Amino acid sequence: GTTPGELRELTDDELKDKLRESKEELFNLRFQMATGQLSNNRRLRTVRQEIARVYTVLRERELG
RNA sequence: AAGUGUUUAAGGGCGCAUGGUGGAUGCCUUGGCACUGGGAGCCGAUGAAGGACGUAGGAGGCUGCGAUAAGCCUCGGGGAGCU
Ligand SMILES: [Mg+2]
Ligand SMILES: [Mg+2]
Repeated sequence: GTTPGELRELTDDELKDKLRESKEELFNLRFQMATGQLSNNRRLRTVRQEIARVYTVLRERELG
């Protein structure tokens, strides 16, 4: 999705906004998929990327 | 008139040529056995060994993986092929 350095240089408020929005997008796209009106898959994996990145960066900033 | 006599195979046996079933024989090795020289001699409450269940675009199974589910990041090695 974005560069890990992109959201490293991006702020905590923007990153929480992004985590909100991207959880929403995971939700929405994953279950449009589950509705089975689609053809591809990698969207779930990309949102996996973004969730893991946000979670890791939040731990990092919260720990030090 | 007389006495003399092969002349057939329902089947069978023997050989010969053909085949049929059964898979030994010969040839092969990703498999095993036994060693040598090295490495490592533990794994676990930061939740182990081993399992249930799930995980794919596709129904099951094996392999990996774990609702973040044939996987995710960051760093380094390779490439025009991969899912
Ligand atoms: Mg399995
Ligand atoms: Mg490298």
